[PDB]
Amino acid sequence: EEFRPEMLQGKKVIVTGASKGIGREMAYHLSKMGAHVVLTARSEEGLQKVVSRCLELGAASAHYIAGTMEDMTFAEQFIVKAGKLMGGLDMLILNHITQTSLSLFHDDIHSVRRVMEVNFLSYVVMSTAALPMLKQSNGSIAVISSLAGKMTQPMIAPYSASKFALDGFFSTIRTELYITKVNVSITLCVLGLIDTETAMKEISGIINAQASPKEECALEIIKGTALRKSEVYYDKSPLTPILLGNPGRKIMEFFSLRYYNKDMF
Amino acid sequence: EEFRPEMLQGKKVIVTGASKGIGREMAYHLSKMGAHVVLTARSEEGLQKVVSRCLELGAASAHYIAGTMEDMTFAEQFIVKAGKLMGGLDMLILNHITQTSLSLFHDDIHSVRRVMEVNFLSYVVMSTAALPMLKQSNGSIAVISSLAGKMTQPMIAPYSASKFALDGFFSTIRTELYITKVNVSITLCVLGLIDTETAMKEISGIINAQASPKEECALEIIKGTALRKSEVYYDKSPLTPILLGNPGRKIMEFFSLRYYNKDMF
Ligand SMILES: NC(=O)C1=CN([C@@H]2O[C@H](COP(=O)(O)OP(=O)(O)OC[C@H]3O[C@@H](n4cnc5c(N)ncnc54)[C@H](OP(=O)(O)O)[C@@H]3O)[C@@H](O)[C@H]2O)C=CC1
Ligand SMILES: NC(=O)C1=CN([C@@H]2O[C@H](COP(=O)(O)OP(=O)(O)OC[C@H]3O[C@@H](n4cnc5c(N)ncnc54)[C@H](OP(=O)(O)O)[C@@H]3O)[C@@H](O)[C@H]2O)C=CC1
Ligand SMILES: O=S1(=O)N=C(NC2CCCCC2)O[C@H]2CCCC[C@H]21
Ligand SMILES: O=S1(=O)N=C(NC2CCCCC2)O[C@H]2CCCC[C@H]21
Repeated sequence: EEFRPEMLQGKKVIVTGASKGIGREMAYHLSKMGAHVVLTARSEEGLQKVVSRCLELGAASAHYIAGTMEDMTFAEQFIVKAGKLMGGLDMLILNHITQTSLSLFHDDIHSVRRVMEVNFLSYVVMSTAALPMLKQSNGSIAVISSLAGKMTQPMIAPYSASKFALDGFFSTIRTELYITKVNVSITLCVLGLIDTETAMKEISGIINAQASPKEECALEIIKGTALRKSEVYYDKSPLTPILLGNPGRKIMEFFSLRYYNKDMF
Repeated sequence: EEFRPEMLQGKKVIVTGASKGIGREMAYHLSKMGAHVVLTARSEEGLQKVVSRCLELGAASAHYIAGTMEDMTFAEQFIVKAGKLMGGLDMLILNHITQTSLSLFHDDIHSVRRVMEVNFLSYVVMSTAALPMLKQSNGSIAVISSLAGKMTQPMIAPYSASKFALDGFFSTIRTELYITKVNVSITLCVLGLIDTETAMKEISGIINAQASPKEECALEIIKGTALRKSEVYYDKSPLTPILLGNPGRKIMEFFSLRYYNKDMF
């Protein structure tokens, strides 16, 4: 019940949004653990540098495939190719997001649509394409989310919408896999403010809050996903998982199954 | 304050998904109250029947515009036309959903995108198009959701993702409207199982649960929206709003505003 880095030695892992931030940090940890990694982002040069560092850090293998997660064809084909490169898949880390800026929502449809497409729809595309490989290996999916995917805050209406959608979709999948006795685990990672350049830049002169270090955040995601935890909370305050954990919802979800015809599962 | 039907006499109301189920019942209740209504759904014939009955029931005026909410152009233009018809807008009822059957997740991306566009994107398009008129009248928006938009249960992963996304988006809009002193209210109506023809048919052989009556459901939505409540819970069990209400998220959302720069609003 306690994490050991050997749990990832020789494992076949995908990390999306791996050129910088938490994604790049996750690729490094996995590499030090001796895992096989396939990395993605739009930046070829950014991916080349991470792959090269991963190989130095002890990765069993490291490859990159560049493209945009706004294209559902690329998202799906990326899974198929990553799977063929490693000869299977043990863990899928859905980490990427499209660019978001803090602003009161005002006449901004186009941004809600592109945000929903990248932040949510490509996550559905990739988890669907990856599932047969994860079923064979009794794999895991880490779904990266935020406090804004469990509560609301001003200035992030499109982003919050997409992260709430991930919770609604992925918690239904987790339960469906559990009740059908499919040994594939789903870890929703609820992250507080992290000290990546993107998050720090985006809140500059808008929000004044303490950030958590990106390195430790990355390790916690990997550990919680390896341990098959339903949810991982990572924030400075110890109150965050207590206040966002929603025990009422958990009680309702437990009793919910009693109403279904057992034959469906 | 208590709701009095006299509050809605002469008011200008839009109802979507008004050809059947709770939408139809809401059109009837508003008609009885003496409101002006503009109804929409795909069925021209279905809407013609509801409109005639609305007129017989005492509506100040009753009109319909048929079309599909998969088309964002129709969603927006409908709001503009409805506005022209009544000479303004006081209340916007966002009630439509796509056809939803219960199955363990197995849809392709085209099917999930369609659910996200109809159940979610069209609500964002319409609430955005209606905002100048609602700002002029100090109007209201009712966003129809379900228990599956506050917790998860098997066999409705896309539907649940779409309803969670509505909580995420609209709760952010509500807080933004509040902090900028805009007197436009937003009511998220979290509904339990309702005895509609569609819901009863879809659960046949799958779920055995107590349904609540459609005409009381309809009235409860109207009452809570007119009263400008942030959320309305409508279900047989009194444990439902207690267990789904999430006091912890409310505590966090309250404390969250203190991190922000006042000058941004
Ligand atoms: N940082 C924080 O404070 C917090 C972060 N999170 C979550 O952590 C995750 C990662 O966060 P973070 O590291 O800060 O963000 P970063 O901006 O640091 O990195 C995001 C990654 O996504 C990639 N990316 C951007 N646009 C696209 C696109 N269209 N297609 C494909 N890849 C894309 C970027 O690479 P490239 O530009 O080359 O494509 C980059 O590698 C997200 O899911 C976020 O919601 C949650 C809470 C707080
Ligand atoms: N009934 C229940 O148990 C529950 C219902 N709810 C919520 O209540 C609302 C309505 O419920 P209910 O009355 O049972 O459902 P119904 O199927 O009874 O009616 C839904 C309405 O949506 C219309 N519609 C369907 N597809 C489209 C489309 N593509 N574009 C435009 N309109 C469309 C339908 O008419 P047409 O075919 O003519 O277009 C119809 O008028 C939904 O938002 C649902 O989530 C929440 C919890 C439980
Ligand atoms: O911890 S969060 O809920 N998620 C995030 N997510 C970021 C949003 C901007 C781009 C990087 C990710 O940031 C925090 C600060 C802005 C408001 C929400 C909080
Ligand atoms: O009350 S709900 O959470 N929402 C709904 N929404 C309906 C889903 C089927 C078509 C009409 C709306 O139905 C209930 C029964 C099936 C599972 C979910 C619950």
